[PDB]
Amino acid sequence: CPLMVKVLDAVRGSPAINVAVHVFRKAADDTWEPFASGKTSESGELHGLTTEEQFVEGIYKVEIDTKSYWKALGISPFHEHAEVVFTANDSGPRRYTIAALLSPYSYSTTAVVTNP
Amino acid sequence: CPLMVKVLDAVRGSPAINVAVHVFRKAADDTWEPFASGKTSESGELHGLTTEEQFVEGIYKVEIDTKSYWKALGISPFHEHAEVVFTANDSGPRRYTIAALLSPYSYSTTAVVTNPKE
Amino acid sequence: CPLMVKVLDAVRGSPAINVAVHVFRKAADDTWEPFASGKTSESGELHGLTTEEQFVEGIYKVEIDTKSYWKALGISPFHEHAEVVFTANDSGPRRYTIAALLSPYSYSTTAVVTNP
Amino acid sequence: CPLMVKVLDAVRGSPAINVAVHVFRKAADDTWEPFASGKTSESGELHGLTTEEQFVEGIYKVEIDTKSYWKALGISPFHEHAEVVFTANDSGPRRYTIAALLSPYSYSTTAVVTNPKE
Ligand SMILES: N[C@@H](Cc1ccc(Oc2ccc(O)c(I)c2)c(I)c1)C(=O)O
Ligand SMILES: N[C@@H](Cc1ccc(Oc2ccc(O)c(I)c2)c(I)c1)C(=O)O
Repeated sequence: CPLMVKVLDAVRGSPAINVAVHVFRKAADDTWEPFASGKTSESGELHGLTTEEQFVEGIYKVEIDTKSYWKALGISPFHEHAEVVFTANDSGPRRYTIAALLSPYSYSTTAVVTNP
Repeated sequence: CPLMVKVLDAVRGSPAINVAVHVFRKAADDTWEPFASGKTSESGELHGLTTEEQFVEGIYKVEIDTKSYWKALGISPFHEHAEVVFTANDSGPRRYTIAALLSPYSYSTTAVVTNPKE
Repeated sequence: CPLMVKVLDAVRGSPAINVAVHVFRKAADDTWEPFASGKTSESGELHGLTTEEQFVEGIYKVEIDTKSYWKALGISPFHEHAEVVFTANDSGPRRYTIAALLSPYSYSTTAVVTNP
Repeated sequence: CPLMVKVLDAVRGSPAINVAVHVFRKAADDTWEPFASGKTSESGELHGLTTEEQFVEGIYKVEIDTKSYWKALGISPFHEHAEVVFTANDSGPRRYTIAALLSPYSYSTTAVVTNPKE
């Protein structure tokens, strides 16, 4: 499982579940092509977006539908969505955990890059 | 100033100096159009991007070139850049401060929205 | 496992391993009595600090030896240590995950409070 | 000002107003002694805690009463308070800005250290 997403809610101290997430790969054109997609589980986690054969070196975009999540809660958010953009290079392709902690007016994100 | 940007560095505990920033407005054809550009000062601040008149209701994108900053320091960061996407001035005109705290594998961002003086 | 600690390194995008952690419980006197203690694993995690019988309602302190961690890396840190202080109340006692992301000059912390 | 505190609220995207702050200095008997006290202003800032003269080398503790702030809003937060512990002025005198970004179950803190003007 080369790419995983974890989202937490900072307002309630709990995972952020049923959060929509879209992954994009940079194309020739420099446009963005749809790649992988899901909704976070009960544990705020998303896995099995891709495989080690399909996940090659290149530029990816991870888009988190944060605004949908706050609306659902009756809270007016600042952000349209949270985007994370990185090169999936490093050594060669590896094990990426993209995590995001959310607040109505803020967000933090970190990457944990480990090889077993 | 209706739009102000503040960038800090978490590795050194100082302002992030000469950091490039690009602002875009979502166009009618649903395209991102260049709106304004600049670099952080000595205090990690960016002022004078726009005017109250110019800053109408819409969807804005603030892209911060975090990648070029870390490279200049000898670090190879994870992110290509930090982008902040929001709707502005949709319930009357406000003042926006977008702040970012940067690390090589992480970043945090918050906004302060204020109601102009009348 | 009523209380778990997870620590990540924001400079390197990896767990923060071999990080010393001390837990304290508020005493009668209002002093702090030693309670639980460990070192984070390879995954930056610490578990089995206590049991559901010993973990009763009260005030706890979680002290993370961050300065030791940066020194070891040849990096001069700001902080003497990172402290987290909370009431282990909520409903009755529950499932607490205390997480911390570290930078030489900053730190963020969040609590995830879930009941299975 | 050698020591300045800035607190922001992440739920509302505004400064954290009337937040109490207590500063301590580790004593010789290895006890925490009260050093200074105050409340954040309208801009979420706290100034005038101490003087260059008074602010000697030592170990300081900045305790922020985050618990009382959230209660005042109708929220029951996780933390009892936010504490920042650091060594100050140990390689000559500097200026310190401690900033905190607050949420009910989380907080983030960073420092900006500057070399005085001479
Ligand atoms: N546990 C995962 C990833 C993950 C996700 C969220 C986290 O908490 C925080 C705590 C504070 C923050 O600002 C942020 I962003 C995240 C942490 I620490 C780690 C793994 O290691 O595989
Ligand atoms: N001076 C600026 C804003 C500004 C900048 C950095 C800050 O610290 C932190 C501390 C933690 C964070 O995650 C972040 I993002 C910022 C804070 I609080 C506020 C203004 O008045 O608008």
